[PDB]
Amino acid sequence: STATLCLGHHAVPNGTLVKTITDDQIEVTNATELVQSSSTGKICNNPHRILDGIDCTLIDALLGDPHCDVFQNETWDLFVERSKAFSNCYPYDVPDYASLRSLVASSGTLEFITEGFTWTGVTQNGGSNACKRGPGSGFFSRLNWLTKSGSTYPVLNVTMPNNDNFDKLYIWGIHHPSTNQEQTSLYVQASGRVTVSTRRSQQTIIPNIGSRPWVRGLSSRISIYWTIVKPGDVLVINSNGNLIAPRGYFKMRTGKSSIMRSDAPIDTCISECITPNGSIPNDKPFQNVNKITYGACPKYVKQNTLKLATGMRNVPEKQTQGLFGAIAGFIENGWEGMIDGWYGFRHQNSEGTGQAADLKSTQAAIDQINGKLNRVIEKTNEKFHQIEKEFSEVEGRIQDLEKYVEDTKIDLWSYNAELLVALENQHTIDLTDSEMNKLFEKTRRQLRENAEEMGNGCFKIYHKCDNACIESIRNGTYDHDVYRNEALNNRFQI
Amino acid sequence: STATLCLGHHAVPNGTLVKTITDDQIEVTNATELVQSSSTGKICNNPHRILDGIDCTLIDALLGDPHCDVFQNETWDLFVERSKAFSNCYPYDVPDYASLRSLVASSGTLEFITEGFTWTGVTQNGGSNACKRGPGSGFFSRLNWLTKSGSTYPVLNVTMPNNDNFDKLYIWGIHHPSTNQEQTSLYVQASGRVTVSTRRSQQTIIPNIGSRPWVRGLSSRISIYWTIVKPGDVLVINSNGNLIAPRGYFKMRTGKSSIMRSDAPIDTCISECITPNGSIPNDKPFQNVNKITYGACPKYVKQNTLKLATGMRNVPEKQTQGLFGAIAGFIENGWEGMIDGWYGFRHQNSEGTGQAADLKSTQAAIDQINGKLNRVIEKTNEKFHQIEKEFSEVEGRIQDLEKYVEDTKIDLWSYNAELLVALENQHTIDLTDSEMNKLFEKTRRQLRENAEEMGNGCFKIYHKCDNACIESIRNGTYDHDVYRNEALNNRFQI
Amino acid sequence: STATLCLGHHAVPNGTLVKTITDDQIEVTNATELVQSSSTGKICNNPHRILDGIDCTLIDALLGDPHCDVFQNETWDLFVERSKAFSNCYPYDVPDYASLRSLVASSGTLEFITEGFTWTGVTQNGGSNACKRGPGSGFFSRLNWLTKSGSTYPVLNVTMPNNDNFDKLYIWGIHHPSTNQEQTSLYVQASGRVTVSTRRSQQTIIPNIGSRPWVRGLSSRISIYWTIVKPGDVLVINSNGNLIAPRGYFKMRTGKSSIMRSDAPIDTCISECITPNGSIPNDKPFQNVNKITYGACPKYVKQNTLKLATGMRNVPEKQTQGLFGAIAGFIENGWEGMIDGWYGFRHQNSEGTGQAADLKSTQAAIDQINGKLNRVIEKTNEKFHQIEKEFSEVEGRIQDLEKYVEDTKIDLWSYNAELLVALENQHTIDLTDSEMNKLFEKTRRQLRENAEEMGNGCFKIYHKCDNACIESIRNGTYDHDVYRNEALNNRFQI
Ligand SMILES: *[C@@H]1O[C@H](CO)[C@@H](O[C@@H]2O[C@H](CO)[C@@H](O[C@@H]3O[C@H](CO)[C@@H](O)[C@H](O)[C@@H]3O)[C@H](O)[C@H]2NC(C)=O)[C@H](O)[C@H]1NC(C)=O
Ligand SMILES: *[C@@H]1O[C@H](CO)[C@@H](O[C@@H]2O[C@H](CO)[C@@H](O[C@@H]3O[C@H](CO)[C@@H](O)[C@H](O)[C@@H]3O)[C@H](O)[C@H]2NC(C)=O)[C@H](O)[C@H]1NC(C)=O
Ligand SMILES: *[C@@H]1O[C@H](CO)[C@@H](O[C@@H]2O[C@H](CO)[C@@H](O[C@@H]3O[C@H](CO)[C@@H](O)[C@H](O)[C@@H]3O)[C@H](O)[C@H]2NC(C)=O)[C@H](O)[C@H]1NC(C)=O
Ligand SMILES: *[C@@H]1O[C@H](CO)[C@@H](O[C@@H]2O[C@H](CO)[C@@H](O[C@@H]3O[C@H](CO)[C@@H](O)[C@H](O)[C@@H]3O)[C@H](O)[C@H]2NC(C)=O)[C@H](O)[C@H]1NC(C)=O
Ligand SMILES: *[C@@H]1O[C@H](CO)[C@@H](O[C@@H]2O[C@H](CO)[C@@H](O[C@@H]3O[C@H](CO)[C@@H](O)[C@H](O)[C@@H]3O)[C@H](O)[C@H]2NC(C)=O)[C@H](O)[C@H]1NC(C)=O
Ligand SMILES: *[C@@H]1O[C@H](CO)[C@@H](O[C@@H]2O[C@H](CO)[C@@H](O[C@@H]3O[C@H](CO)[C@@H](O)[C@H](O)[C@@H]3O)[C@H](O)[C@H]2NC(C)=O)[C@H](O)[C@H]1NC(C)=O
Ligand SMILES: *[C@@H]1O[C@H](CO)[C@@H](O[C@@H]2O[C@H](CO)[C@@H](O[C@H]3O[C@H](CO)[C@@H](O)[C@H](O)[C@@H]3O)[C@H](O)[C@H]2NC(C)=O)[C@H](O)[C@H]1NC(C)=O
Ligand SMILES: *[C@@H]1O[C@H](CO)[C@@H](O[C@@H]2O[C@H](CO)[C@@H](O[C@H]3O[C@H](CO)[C@@H](O)[C@H](O)[C@@H]3O)[C@H](O)[C@H]2NC(C)=O)[C@H](O)[C@H]1NC(C)=O
Ligand SMILES: *[C@@H]1O[C@H](CO)[C@@H](O[C@@H]2O[C@H](CO)[C@@H](O[C@H]3O[C@H](CO)[C@@H](O)[C@H](O)[C@@H]3O)[C@H](O)[C@H]2NC(C)=O)[C@H](O)[C@H]1NC(C)=O
Ligand SMILES: *[C@@H]1O[C@H](CO)[C@@H](O)[C@H](O)[C@H]1NC(C)=O
Ligand SMILES: *[C@@H]1O[C@H](CO)[C@@H](O)[C@H](O)[C@H]1NC(C)=O
Ligand SMILES: *[C@@H]1O[C@H](CO)[C@@H](O)[C@H](O)[C@H]1NC(C)=O
Ligand SMILES: *[C@H]1O[C@H](CO)[C@@H](O)[C@H](O)[C@H]1NC(C)=O
Ligand SMILES: *[C@H]1O[C@H](CO)[C@@H](O)[C@H](O)[C@H]1NC(C)=O
Ligand SMILES: *[C@H]1O[C@H](CO)[C@@H](O)[C@H](O)[C@H]1NC(C)=O
Repeated sequence: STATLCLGHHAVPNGTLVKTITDDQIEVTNATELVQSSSTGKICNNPHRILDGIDCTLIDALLGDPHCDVFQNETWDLFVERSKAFSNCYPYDVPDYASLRSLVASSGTLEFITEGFTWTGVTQNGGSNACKRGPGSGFFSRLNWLTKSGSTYPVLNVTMPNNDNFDKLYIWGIHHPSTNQEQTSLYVQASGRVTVSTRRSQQTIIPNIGSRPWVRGLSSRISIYWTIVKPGDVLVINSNGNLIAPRGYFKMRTGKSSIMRSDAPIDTCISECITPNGSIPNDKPFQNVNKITYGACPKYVKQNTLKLATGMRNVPEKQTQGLFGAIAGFIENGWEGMIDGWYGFRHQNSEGTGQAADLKSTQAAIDQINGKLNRVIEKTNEKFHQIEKEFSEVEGRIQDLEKYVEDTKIDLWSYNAELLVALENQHTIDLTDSEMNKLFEKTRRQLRENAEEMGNGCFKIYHKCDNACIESIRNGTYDHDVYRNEALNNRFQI
Repeated sequence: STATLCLGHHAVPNGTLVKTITDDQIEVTNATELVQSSSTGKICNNPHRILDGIDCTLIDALLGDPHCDVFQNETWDLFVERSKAFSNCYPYDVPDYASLRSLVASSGTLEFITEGFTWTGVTQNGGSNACKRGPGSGFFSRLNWLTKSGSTYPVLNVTMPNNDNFDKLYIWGIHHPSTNQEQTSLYVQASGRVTVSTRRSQQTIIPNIGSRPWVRGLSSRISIYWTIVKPGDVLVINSNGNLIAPRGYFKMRTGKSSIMRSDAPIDTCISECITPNGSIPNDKPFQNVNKITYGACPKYVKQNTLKLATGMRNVPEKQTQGLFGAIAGFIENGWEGMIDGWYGFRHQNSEGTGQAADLKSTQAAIDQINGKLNRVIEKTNEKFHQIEKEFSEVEGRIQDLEKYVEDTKIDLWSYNAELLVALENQHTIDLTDSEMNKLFEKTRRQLRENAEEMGNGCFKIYHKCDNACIESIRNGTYDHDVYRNEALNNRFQI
Repeated sequence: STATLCLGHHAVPNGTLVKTITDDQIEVTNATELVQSSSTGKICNNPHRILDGIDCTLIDALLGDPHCDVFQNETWDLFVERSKAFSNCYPYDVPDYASLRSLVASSGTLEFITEGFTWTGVTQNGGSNACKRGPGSGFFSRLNWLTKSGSTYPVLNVTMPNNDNFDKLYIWGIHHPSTNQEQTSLYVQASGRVTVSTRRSQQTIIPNIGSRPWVRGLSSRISIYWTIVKPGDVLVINSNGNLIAPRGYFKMRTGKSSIMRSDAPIDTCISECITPNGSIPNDKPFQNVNKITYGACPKYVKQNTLKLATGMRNVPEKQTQGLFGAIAGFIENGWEGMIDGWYGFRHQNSEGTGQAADLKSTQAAIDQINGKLNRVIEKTNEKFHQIEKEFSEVEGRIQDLEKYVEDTKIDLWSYNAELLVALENQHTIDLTDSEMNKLFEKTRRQLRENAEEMGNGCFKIYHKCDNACIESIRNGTYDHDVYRNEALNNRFQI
């Protein structure tokens, strides 16, 4: 007399839990991770030029420490400073080291151009055993130590014009004697002085005499300062003692260059994202590996996981199992048997019982889901030279702000990630339920007065509906007028 | 025997594409831009007091450079520093220039109050040809150059009590001789010294001697320093040479004042938002003109566009055209013919065929949409003195942080904008579909057992329904019992 | 012949207004506040160790001002600096005071360990009447004033090795004479000098002579500087005059410690969150009390209120009253009579009329709502030492950035709060309407061809349905085949 046609949605045996706007742990038939939590441990030397510092820091490579001149005129996309690095040359100090380290790092080059300063009344090339270069004493390859010639130290007053169309970064210094005795014996005057200026900037450092800790055989020091000279501008160096003169300039640039402190072994491979932990794939939108990055990278978040639903809910409402073949619809059950689709049909008629998935709805759900997927991982976000976020020394005010800006950022992005994943998951679940409900309605209208909703997601079709008939319903060509009469009779009184 | 009544929604010929949670390019019947991408090129001198610096910087106007004293006692809401600006006076330098430039800018005033310092043992008014004021040599109108009287320079020790109920900003300085010869001939002592203090703060600067680049006929310089004196507090100035004494104080304030570097021509007009590019209308929530702003402004984002749907989807599912007059509902088609509403009806009956839009639903959709519109552009956000985001010089650490804070902000707001627009557009589309579906249901219940859903968004009304009848359905007064019998007969067997 | 069964949802007399994606003021049956707007006015000394500074600042407690030595070796989780605090000891100044104040505050301890410096050629314990300790002159308990012995001041050159496995924070200083006369009479040399170094850092301060304002009977000052010495590292102090020597070191730590400027009375109570205004309950996600906080606290936002809907909409569409007992469903009216549930039924049949709420839907709505509630207030967010956000002095550049970072944050979180509340409220309203609509559908399917939707949210059940029958429908056991015939007859022609 009649037939049965249930509408349904697939379900899987082993599903996944995800967060939403109302349920923290709600099961879906699938999910993709959004937080990269692991690194390979090795820094890929492609596609960014990785200049491993090894035993050198950027500053030592800059200054010309004897064990670092292998980096002379080096360039890099990312300079990697090793923790084992050490300095073996004249014990010096760089006031505002961080800034110098930062500005050179970003320049991405130690391209030094010797200029030819004529120092009359002293004659260059001082050297120390602390900076043993080769067989005997040496000094920073880029700095020029000037002492006394004969028995005097004429007031040095030289200039160097920047006729070039680029910024010149002059690195110079001043010597801090251990004793007034050392001061005099080297620079004659009781107390020397150094003043490096351009038309717009000036700096006059006074050598301070005193006994520091013994480092590499000395109690005296060298303070490092720098001076950038713009095009047209000129550089004047005046001094009456203690001048650790520059030998030229370092050509300055701007680019994607930066510097990273890491102990990760550099390796031959490709990876756009670099963290001190090693390279990390930037396929996912967020990462929990490190907040220090370089290259196209996933945003750092505090979360070690954020699963994005890429499927509908699993076996409706949820939990375990039961029932059997009487044919039930999409109400409180999904079909673990439908692997050939997401949504579909199951009929029980004259010819028996079977199932056929509806690719239309299956595709739409799948499509919309890939639509949000691409959107969620469509961005890249390249970040190169940024701020430091780990610090060796207590500094106070500037560090607190540097630490506060990042935490502030990290927290804002974690929330962004948490909310996005929830909104997206809520949407995906509604979107999938919607596709299902849509199919049921589409079939509901096709059947007209020839069938009744059995409340279980199935329609009781009040007329002989063999497989060919069941098919027509599935492929939208079901002509209801054809069976209207029989159904109207079977329905309204048997 | 019967009649037909379809439910529908309008559609337009030329529609717009917008982003959503699943589709990046989905067409709607309308959209409003959210990102202001263009500026007029001129800065409106209303409603903010625009003080054009012209050939002056704030610092030169402060100090009293001869070509800037036209700004004496000036006030402003926004000081606009021109790129052509130049200094024509004593070659000086302001350590922490930026801060002085910032703190004066925010004070918004150069209201100078001469105090009457008695300098015994020297006698004021030094002047230089580099600072040619009028016919002969001059000097910063606000600074007082003190040299030597007779043949000595008594240790200057004066004080100035802040009995006023406001902060006094004292701008003073120190002279840096080119040669010890110049030092002595001006201040007698081999080396002078300057110390400006209050009960809580102190600063002792030592004049450093040396040859700088020749600027305006000199190799010597003047360093500028400042001292703010709180109420009750007092200012003591001690020196034994090189003192470029202050002439009084600048009254300090707090307000909405700031300073902007721009080359935009100032123009007579009204506009709350100012960018270096020129004023921009702040009617939209975001802007892509510049991250440097002043006044009620749209938040800066990296996006040059963000369209906000202000209409439903266009001609259902989408693309091109076809079919004709057989009367179809809101299913896969919208009505380009319904310009008198958003939703409505179309019937085919005894008297012929026609259309009538339903203002109820039309208004609701329109209302909700304007509701979100107002919300989206209800805020103002006035921001006045902020941080600098463009820098002429390489500085390192502080610049990296200043650059990092803004990028961090800019990226967070771009995401905010991107997500908001998507959520809003997803909502608007659901909201509109909902209004439509609601109408169909309302009509569905009105018709009771007298009609059947033809699956195309139309109802086949199984009874004679002339236009007057069609009207009653449209205006909720359709009494179904009246035609129940005829419909029940026509339906359940003809 | 028939019966009536309406589906409905409760409503309350006095409801609340909340924001959503389309309506700013839409009424719901309930809402929970999200913004903590009030503080008790007292700081709870539990669970954070509150060290009230009273008349002392951290720096004075550090240095050893006579009226502060009650804080010797103090520890704290939060040091509270009182506005009444004052200094009564040698008039000094701390260059970069803020940083010292910050780094000690975070250390959370003033655990001083005297080291035993041998000062040969001078002999310690200088004292002043400005720092009257007890009966006569005294000095900072942690600083050691060294003058001249006999008639000379030997070049002090001592060292102190950090053999300890922790950072040592040495606080030292230099004396600034009022007159060269005072300089000589105390330190012999025309001009002394101080240089404190470690193997990696150095600082050489030169005593600057001059007359400052008279403070506590003096015109001379003491500048404070500090030096942190790492493990293995060593500290060398060299000087030829003006050395205000340290007496040992302060053991350095890292932790949750911080410092807060407040005038709130400390009180015995428990509260994780501290604001200068006094403790505040951190049960709510956001707070509008102050942007300065310590402990697990609600995020600061500019909003003084953000209500989170914790109930469905009130009496449908909205406004006032009317109608009566004819029995209407959930369409444009809610039932103020249903206090025993959120959703439910009302029937009119043979036995009369009554109401019975449906706990199934009632529970689901309630559940989902508590689900989002917990999520909304599931986080804690502990923040300890952060940046300062209120400043006593004009500083410029660093303050602008510090001010800009916070405003930037505050604005981003206000938006986050505004959007979250709207999304959540939109969700809650849909979620509740959905539960209602779901119930109606569930009943719709149960009734099959035995009833018709009266369009008012009620079903006209075309068959004798006494209370026992009405019950079966309510508890899902309604067998429709039983009354199918009678209904089919009553329906399709009476
Ligand atoms: C379960 O969830 C995961 C994640 O959504 C699904 O895996 C993803 O499946 C898609 C399509 O099968 C894969 O797309 C591939 O893209 C590359 C792009 O270069 C292309 O070369 C391949 O031909 C293919 O189109 C995708 O890579 C894969 N993984 C991820 C992380 O997205 C999986 O299919 C889901 N479904 C089930 C039933 O488990
Ligand atoms: C220290 O070094 C400078 C140069 O490095 C010595 O020379 C002076 O340098 C400036 C440029 O830096 C010259 O300026 C020019 O002056 C002429 C004067 O006729 C003017 O026409 C040009 O437009 C330009 O301004 C200056 O002439 C030059 N020579 C002298 C004698 O000053 C400087 O003399 C050295 N020593 C001292 C104590 O300054
Ligand atoms: C297409 O989309 C645009 C943007 O939503 C619509 O334009 C907007 O239409 C409204 C109402 O017609 C305009 O409102 C006006 O507001 C001012 C406020 O001072 C008032 O004086 C006017 O009387 C009017 O109420 C609004 O200005 C206008 N533009 C924008 C940017 O919102 C347009 O109506 C949409 N509809 C169609 C069919 O194109
Ligand atoms: C340099 O200038 C100061 C004033 O600008 C010279 O005078 C001394 O200044 C202070 C106030 O700045 C006076 O303080 C007062 O002292 C009296 C002593 O009876 C006391 O009763 C008041 O409560 C207040 O503290 C101080 O008296 C005043 N006069 C002298 C002779 O010191 C200062 O003398 C100048 N030169 C030097 C080398 O300080
Ligand atoms: C109206 O809205 C408010 C806010 O949602 C509702 O008040 C809240 O009601 C719940 C359940 O009655 C209370 O839960 C309590 O939690 C504590 C946790 O320690 C537990 O000890 C209690 O036994 C109980 O489970 C909750 O505290 C209370 N307040 C808040 C701020 O959530 C109220 O019930 C809503 N309903 C109506 C009809 O007014
Ligand atoms: C100022 O103080 C230092 C110590 O505080 C005086 O002594 C010198 O201090 C350094 C360590 O700080 C000693 O270094 C050691 O040198 C020996 C040399 O045989 C070497 O084998 C060790 O490995 C270590 O490097 C140094 O010997 C020590 N003694 C002397 C005589 O220099 C310093 O002399 C004082 N005065 C001056 C002007 O430096
Ligand atoms: C990426 O590098 C991070 C450090 O730069 C690392 O963080 C820290 O890693 C150490 C271990 O390498 C953790 O401490 C270790 O020791 C304690 C005591 O045994 C254990 O409880 C820890 O689990 C661990 O073994 C730090 O707690 C850890 N945390 C932080 C905030 O630095 C990251 O874990 C690295 N991430 C990846 C994905 O490689
Ligand atoms: C507002 O002012 C911005 C600068 O303060 C401006 O940005 C920069 O504008 C220049 C052109 O004025 C662009 O460079 C030009 O030259 C290259 C090579 O010919 C062209 O490819 C560019 O299209 C352009 O002609 C900079 O690339 C541009 N970008 C940035 C980040 O500064 C804004 O464009 C101005 N915005 C508005 C709305 O006026
Ligand atoms: C927490 O402490 C805040 C200050 O640290 C406080 O803010 C400021 O509070 C004062 C009053 O204590 C307000 O000014 C007063 O005076 C004017 C003129 O009579 C009135 O218009 C004000 O209403 C008030 O009486 C400041 O305007 C106020 N605002 C700000 C931004 O500082 C907070 O109000 C305190 N909050 C709580 C919850 O205790
Ligand atoms: C199903 O879920 C997980 C995923 O593998 C697993 O722990 C569980 O054991 C699976 N079920 C069975 C029966 O293995
Ligand atoms: C419709 O869409 C755009 C908007 O004007 C335009 O490019 C297109 O040509 C329009 N269609 C026709 C036929 O002009
Ligand atoms: C209902 O709403 C508020 C909440 O108490 C109140 O202002 C109003 O007066 C209440 N209605 C009556 C009749 O009291
Ligand atoms: C390095 O670069 C400079 C300038 O390009 C060049 O003159 C010099 O010879 C090079 N030296 C080395 C070691 O590469
Ligand atoms: C400027 O302001 C001061 C103080 O208000 C006043 O005494 C002085 O005369 C004014 N001078 C000019 C040029 O405006
Ligand atoms: C303070 O702490 C130090 C080191 O722990 C200890 O030697 C000293 O005696 C203590 N003094 C006081 C006043 O607590």
